[PDB]
Amino acid sequence: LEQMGIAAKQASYKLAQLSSREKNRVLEKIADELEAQSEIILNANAQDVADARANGLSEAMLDRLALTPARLKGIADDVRQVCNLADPVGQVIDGGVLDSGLRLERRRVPLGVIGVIYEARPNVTVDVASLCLKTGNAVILRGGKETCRTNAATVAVIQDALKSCGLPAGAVQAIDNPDRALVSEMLRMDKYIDMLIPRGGAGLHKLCREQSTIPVITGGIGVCHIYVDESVEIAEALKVIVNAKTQRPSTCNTVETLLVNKNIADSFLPALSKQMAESGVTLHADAAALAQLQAGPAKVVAVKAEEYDDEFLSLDLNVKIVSDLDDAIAHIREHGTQHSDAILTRDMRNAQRFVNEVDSSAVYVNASTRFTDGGQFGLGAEVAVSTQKLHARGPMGLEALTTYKWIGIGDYTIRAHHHHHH
Amino acid sequence: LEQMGIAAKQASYKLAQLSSREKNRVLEKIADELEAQSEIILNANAQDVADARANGLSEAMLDRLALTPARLKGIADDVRQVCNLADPVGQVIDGGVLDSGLRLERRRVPLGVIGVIYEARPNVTVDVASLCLKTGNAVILRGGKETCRTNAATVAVIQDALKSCGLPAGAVQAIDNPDRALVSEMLRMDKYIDMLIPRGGAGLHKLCREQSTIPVITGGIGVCHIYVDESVEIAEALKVIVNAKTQRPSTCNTVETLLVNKNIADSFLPALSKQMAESGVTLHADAAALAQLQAGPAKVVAVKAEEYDDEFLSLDLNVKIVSDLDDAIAHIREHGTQHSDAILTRDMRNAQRFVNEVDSSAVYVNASTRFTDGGQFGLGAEVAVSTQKLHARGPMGLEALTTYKWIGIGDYTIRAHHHHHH
Amino acid sequence: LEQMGIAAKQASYKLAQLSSREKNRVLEKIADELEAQSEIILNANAQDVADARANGLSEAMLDRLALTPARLKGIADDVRQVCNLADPVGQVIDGGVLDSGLRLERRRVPLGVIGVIYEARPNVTVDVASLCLKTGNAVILRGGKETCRTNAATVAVIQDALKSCGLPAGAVQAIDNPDRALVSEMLRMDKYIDMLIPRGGAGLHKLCREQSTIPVITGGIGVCHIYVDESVEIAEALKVIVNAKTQRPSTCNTVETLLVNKNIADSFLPALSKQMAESGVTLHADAAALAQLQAGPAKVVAVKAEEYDDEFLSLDLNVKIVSDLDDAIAHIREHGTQHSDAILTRDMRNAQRFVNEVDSSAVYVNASTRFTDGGQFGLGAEVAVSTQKLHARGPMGLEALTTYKWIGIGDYTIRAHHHHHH
Amino acid sequence: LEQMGIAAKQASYKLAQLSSREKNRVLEKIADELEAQSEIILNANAQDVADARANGLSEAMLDRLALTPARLKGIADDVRQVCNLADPVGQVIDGGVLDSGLRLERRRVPLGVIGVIYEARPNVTVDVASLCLKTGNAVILRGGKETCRTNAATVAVIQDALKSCGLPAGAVQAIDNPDRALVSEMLRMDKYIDMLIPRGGAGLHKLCREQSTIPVITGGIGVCHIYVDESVEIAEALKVIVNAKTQRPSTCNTVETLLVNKNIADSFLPALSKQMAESGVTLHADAAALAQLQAGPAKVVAVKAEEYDDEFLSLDLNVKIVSDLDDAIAHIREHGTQHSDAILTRDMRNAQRFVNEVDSSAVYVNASTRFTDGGQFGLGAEVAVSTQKLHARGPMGLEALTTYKWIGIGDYTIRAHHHHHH
Ligand SMILES: NC(=O)c1ccc[n+]([C@@H]2O[C@H](COP(=O)([O-])OP(=O)(O)OC[C@H]3O[C@@H](n4cnc5c(N)ncnc54)[C@H](OP(=O)(O)O)[C@@H]3O)[C@@H](O)[C@H]2O)c1
Ligand SMILES: NC(=O)c1ccc[n+]([C@@H]2O[C@H](COP(=O)([O-])OP(=O)(O)OC[C@H]3O[C@@H](n4cnc5c(N)ncnc54)[C@H](OP(=O)(O)O)[C@@H]3O)[C@@H](O)[C@H]2O)c1
Ligand SMILES: NC(=O)c1ccc[n+]([C@@H]2O[C@H](COP(=O)([O-])OP(=O)(O)OC[C@H]3O[C@@H](n4cnc5c(N)ncnc54)[C@H](OP(=O)(O)O)[C@@H]3O)[C@@H](O)[C@H]2O)c1
Ligand SMILES: NC(=O)c1ccc[n+]([C@@H]2O[C@H](COP(=O)([O-])OP(=O)(O)OC[C@H]3O[C@@H](n4cnc5c(N)ncnc54)[C@H](OP(=O)(O)O)[C@@H]3O)[C@@H](O)[C@H]2O)c1
Repeated sequence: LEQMGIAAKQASYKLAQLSSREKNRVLEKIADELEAQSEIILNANAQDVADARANGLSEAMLDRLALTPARLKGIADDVRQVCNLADPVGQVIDGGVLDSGLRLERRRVPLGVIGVIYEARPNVTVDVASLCLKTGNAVILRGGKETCRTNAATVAVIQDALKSCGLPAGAVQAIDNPDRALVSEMLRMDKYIDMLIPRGGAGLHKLCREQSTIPVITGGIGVCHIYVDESVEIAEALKVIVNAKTQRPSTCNTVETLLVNKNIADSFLPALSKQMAESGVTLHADAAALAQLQAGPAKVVAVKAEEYDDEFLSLDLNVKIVSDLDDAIAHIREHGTQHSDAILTRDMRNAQRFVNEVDSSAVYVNASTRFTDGGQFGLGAEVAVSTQKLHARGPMGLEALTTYKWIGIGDYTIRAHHHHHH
Repeated sequence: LEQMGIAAKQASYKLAQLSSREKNRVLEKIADELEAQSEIILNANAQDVADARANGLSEAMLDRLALTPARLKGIADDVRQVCNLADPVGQVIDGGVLDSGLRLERRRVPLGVIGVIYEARPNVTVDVASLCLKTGNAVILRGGKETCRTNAATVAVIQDALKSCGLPAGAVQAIDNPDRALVSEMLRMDKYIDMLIPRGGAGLHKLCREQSTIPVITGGIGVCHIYVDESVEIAEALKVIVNAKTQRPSTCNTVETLLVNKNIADSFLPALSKQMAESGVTLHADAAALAQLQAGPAKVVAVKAEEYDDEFLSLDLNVKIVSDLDDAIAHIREHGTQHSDAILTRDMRNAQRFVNEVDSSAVYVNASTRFTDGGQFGLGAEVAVSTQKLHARGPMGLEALTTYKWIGIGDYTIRAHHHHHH
Repeated sequence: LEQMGIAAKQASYKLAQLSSREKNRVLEKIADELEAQSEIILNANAQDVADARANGLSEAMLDRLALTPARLKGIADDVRQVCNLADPVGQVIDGGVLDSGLRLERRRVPLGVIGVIYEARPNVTVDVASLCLKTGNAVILRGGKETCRTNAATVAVIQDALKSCGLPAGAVQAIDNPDRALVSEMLRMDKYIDMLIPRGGAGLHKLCREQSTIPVITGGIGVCHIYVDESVEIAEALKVIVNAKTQRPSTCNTVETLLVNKNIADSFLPALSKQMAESGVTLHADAAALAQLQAGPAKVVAVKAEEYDDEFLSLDLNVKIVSDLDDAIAHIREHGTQHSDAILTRDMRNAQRFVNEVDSSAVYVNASTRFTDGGQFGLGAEVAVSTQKLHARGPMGLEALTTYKWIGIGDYTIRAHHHHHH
Repeated sequence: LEQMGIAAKQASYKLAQLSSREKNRVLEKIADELEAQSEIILNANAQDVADARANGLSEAMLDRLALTPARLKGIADDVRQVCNLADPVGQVIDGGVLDSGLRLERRRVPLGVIGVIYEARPNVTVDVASLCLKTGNAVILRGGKETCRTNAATVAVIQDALKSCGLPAGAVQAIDNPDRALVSEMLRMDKYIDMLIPRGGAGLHKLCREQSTIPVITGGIGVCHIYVDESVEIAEALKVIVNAKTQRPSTCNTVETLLVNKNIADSFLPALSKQMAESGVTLHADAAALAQLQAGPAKVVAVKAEEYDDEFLSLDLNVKIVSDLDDAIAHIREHGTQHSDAILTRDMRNAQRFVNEVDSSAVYVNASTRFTDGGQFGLGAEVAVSTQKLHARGPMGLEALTTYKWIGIGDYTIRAHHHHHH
């Protein structure tokens, strides 16, 4: 896999100097070719989905894997949107004049070579390739075996467009072998890859962090908690909860726990059960709320200790009764994965305290937790949602793949031994 | 060492909720006590220098270890300057209104618990503690054995000033034992330390990166190249080179390799030798420049292949003759540590090309390479000079120790299933 | 007065090129000399206050005119705080690379010659001179006839410091004649003064705007309205109102009208009357609130139609009963002078609506209207509060006195006849 | 005209609260309808151009008045580019937490009502209307006699789209009376119009600045000077000058004076004459430079003392021999209108000095003065080029029509009488 690193590193230097016009031309050709060859991508995706059904995969899993003509048009529109954004490379962050006469400034520069290991999803390949081309980084892709056909078809189109536009062929490359030894080999190619983006569950992150010598920005799993305060409107809160849970349960920003204040549990729980029975979602309630939720039409079962720390990725929910805001904050800190947390309330003080005392990557007040997306946050698209602290956090835009560089200009200036200041 | 992380984590939560008033009060008390206890630090540092000098330590190492009273006043002034900087915690990076009606914004928040492993220098302890206190991070310190007395004396005052203000004791703590097993133990405390800052040579960085489970911002070694173009003024270039080399040769942002254009070598080299003979710097010259430098009064010897990738940390310099700008750029890319690089020229095109094609953390045009400092760059102080590309780069200041958080406010807003855009 | 403008214009060109070190030296010397010569300023101010009191000046007016050693130390501290701020001249606002290869950026530059006509206050002279020196603008001062001795002494001190530091003597100059013919003469010197800052009442603003040929940033009069919602805590709202009204009633950011919701008035008014009787403030209640406030210990009188549109500048307040939030917003739009408006409430929706729908220079939620100050808002000091919409708004700091300038660099770039875009 | 202001003021309040979705819908519908009704606009423009030639209009003026189908497609593309820009309304400029505990921030808000008095050009109406709709301001338009038909046709389409989208009909309105009494009447409507943007020559600006009570952002006239240094490449400088002069000489950002260094004059003038004769531009040379230019094929005539202070708006140029850089800077300051100035040189020191010492809306180094455009500078479109210093400067984009507003939120915070600081 050494030649992979050689090809990526050599292509990165050429890419870093390309003007925005060439990158925009490549992106526009990519979108046009994507829309042109819909019949082959759709056929390959449908065949792969049918093959996946033969292995008894979950319905939500197939829905994530499935690609419709509407989804193809949506990803083409996202490519055009990222083409329409301003190029972050070359932008000036800040500047000034020092007391010694030196003109200082910071300019954004491309990262270099980016290696991404991502889950079985077709659109993520296109999104990553488009973002890396627009920013000016050489990317190396490696996805799950489930999306082998769609990825093999889309990378061919991307490479053909790259050849057509005259850009070096090593800019965007992928690995087709589903072997996991190649992943371990890639994890050790530190001299080529500058930063690695793994998207997956706990096992992939454990294996990567165990045998990594490259900077890693973990996508991380998501356990999103929603806290219902004592003073809140039942009708509005139920709609927000339904939107956060039912719509696309297979994602990561879906709510997994529902912390309910003990003062409002008298009337909120019976209405929640009635709504959830229509929604058809099993409630893994706590012992305290078991008595209240037993009479509800929605089916309810006792919760286990380990159930709080993992995602259901289906129509399931955890119901816990807390004493006050401090208890909910402590529980969120203890069991949360720092992905997304929202509070539904009518009190200003409680909202401010929750915003201040919660360290999740995104905090919402009277809003759904499904807003944690690259497109929803105003950015063109996202490669992953960062749950770590270094470099980017939350959704990743064009800025997340760029670093700055100090530039100084002077008239043969020399640093003085004694730096006086006022 | 588990209690170390427990105390640091417990103190970080309380620290992140403080206001600028208490932090500024503690910083001002720190500066006042530093100026009010000059004799203790002075005598401890003098005793440590006397003990270390008896072990054959290099003169520049003693100069780095020495603490002139003027230097103590300088570090007190730097602390007071930090006290005068605007608090970066709570600042809003950007914001806006989304299409769905959500009000979005990003706010700076403290990183958490910061572990540092620095070289034997007395002022770094004070600078790191002051910056971490101002930002709001709990810091764990571990320095070299050469600075045991001075570091103990300083940390005593720093810990004592915490009690006088009511802040928790676990805010600033250090490890006194120079045992290297404790360093390996700290490297594995991932659940408490959020980010590690190692400052040192190649061996320490290799050891850390080999057994690191914590995000690491490497200080990195410094090999700084200075390029001399065909069209340049000899008198000013000589002064710039002398300022870059002679002044404090024991630092890291000191030029180590001199790249001289072949067209200007015949006139530049004889003057360079005459100027450098006064400074006493031994010129490790290439074979091509050996003939020109032999006649010069300055001491000149042949250079070895491995000598190009190490810091002399003394009054030494490497002289190499290159063909044109492309050769110098290739050599800088091949043998550079991406720390600092400067070009001396009178051609606009060459200057722009050098700024564009060089990926060092700092690039200067007609200026010294000694400007890569926290104080010089406009920041209050620096913890280290980052050479990597993730998170911060170049000098690291108040902003480099803070991360951001998305906050969204709505009125029971729910994400639409299909999102149109224009 | 032509020589006045000639000297100011000549001094501005030299000032714009000065470095931050020289400006900081001048500011530090000014502060040191101001502290050294405290007795002369104190004696002159005391004599002027005694002379003014012989003319039956108001107690609040005298307090505004009066200066104490604590106030002198405060203005010295504000001068030093200005000296400690970063120089805004030469800073880069934003930059980038265009599609045609042109490197574009914006750099802050000084405005030029600034003329200011201000009320009889002693500290405004010092603040204006310090800000103009720090930014790099030549200033012309013309104060009220009341503050003659103090302004003359301060101007003499500042001119002596300017002479000592070697800066041109035309940088800071003032007109001592209280004749208003010269004021009309100054309004027509368009070829020298670049921007005018009048501070005063309606008469001065009308006179200036009637005969102005120079850009004007009107200070404007201040009619600040406070709205009390139906759901609010009485104890906290009463303290906020007391702080907003009683403390320094002679300013401009003091509440003059109290809009009370009709649903809460029955309980709010009796407590407000009890508090205001202790505060000793006459209530100019409306007809609707007259019945409720008649039984209150606080003195209450009927209000007049014209009383809503002017400042009392004393211990007086207007009480009006409104139906709902829309009525209060309409009244604020009709009678407000767009200076400062605050709402006290416990409802999130009402707070957001009030923030969105009120076009004032500053809007507060559950806070006093006395925060509209340069020092409070995080800036060093303020020259005036701008109630207009052009250029700066609200408090005017260092960045309010600076303009930007586009700078482009290219390699003999030429604009293409047809500009394609993507 | 009172109903005009009444309708504009009523529409402004409703427009300020509109979300970006509705504004984008209106802009997209406007662009689509402009594309659909190309034939009517083309016919009206052709008829107006033919009628203008009956009055002997200048060829450059005719070209400016002429609207080819390609120009119509271009303005539709500019509208669609505006529709793709981020909405500046609601954006946060900066923020933070104060010492007293108040969360401050600044949010952009629409200016209000904007009155535009522009020249005879058909594409300006579309751009002004699109920008005012995108920002959220109500606009009042007043063109010239030569564009009485095309502007009416465009306004009909814009009003039809406004009616279709359901927005208030008073948002965009115009006056179709060439009577100049109405202009003077509009200049005095201070209670409705918040800011006026006049575009024209000296007479219109004198008339507006003589009788007006509204803030004015003057477009001004353009006298762009180009300085040729001693050391410069002849061919590249000649190409840059040809691009700046020949291409569209009817604009404002076109060079009208050539400042040539005396040292390079002998080797530069004959080549300039040879190129200039091919260009066909007449050279209004100075007496000193007349001897060299009297032999070249290009037509040369003596220059008068008043031609230096006005635009030729045709194929004419001024040639003057300066002593050095200081003389050129003095001449530029004396006779320049602060619109655009460029320097062609190969010396870094001279370039930096020229950038620092020259005050203009835009300064270029080795570039063309034809880049001073809204589209070229990265903005979607421009309403005018501001040569003044208040509010915006240079090209005026989307953010130029917006102002900010301080917002503060606290928990019943009250200002303290004594404000401590560190
Ligand atoms: N934080 C984010 O931004 C984000 C985004 C998307 C998804 N997610 C998370 O993704 C999870 C579900 O993903 P999924 O359905 O694709 O299942 P998964 O098991 O999390 O997927 C793991 C991914 O890595 C590969 N992989 C798995 N085990 C591996 C190993 N031992 N060595 C190397 N590679 C390995 C998988 O392909 P192979 O099995 O063929 O090797 C797949 O590409 C959820 O927990 C969700 O929260 C997070
Ligand atoms: N990039 C930057 O910002 C920056 C800043 C300052 C200095 N530097 C670099 O510092 C270098 C010189 O530093 P120095 O004179 O102090 O020598 P050094 O050998 O680089 O210092 C290593 C530091 O780590 C410790 N250390 C050494 N070996 C270790 C090991 N195996 N395991 C754990 N800890 C270990 C040392 O104390 P013990 O030996 O007692 O363990 C000392 O504190 C230069 O190369 C310079 O460029 C870089
Ligand atoms: N918006 C702000 O930032 C701000 C700041 C401070 C004060 N203010 C306002 O200041 C007002 C009170 O100021 P004040 O007590 O000094 O009374 P004032 O009558 O408003 O003061 C007018 C100022 O201009 C001068 N002046 C008055 N009439 C003039 C005329 N016809 N032609 C030329 N100059 C004239 C005055 O000195 P002479 O009378 O000797 O000419 C004085 O300097 C309040 O309404 C307050 O809101 C506003
Ligand atoms: N700085 C900029 O951004 C900018 C942009 C475009 C153009 N310009 C300048 O525009 C000038 C040429 O413009 P132009 O060819 O249209 O000629 P002009 O005479 O400058 O045009 C004056 C404009 O105002 C009107 N006007 C003229 N005299 C007036 C008066 N006494 N009262 C009221 N309105 C009056 C004209 O229409 P009526 O004559 O029918 O009244 C026309 O709309 C050049 O100097 C150029 O530099 C500057």
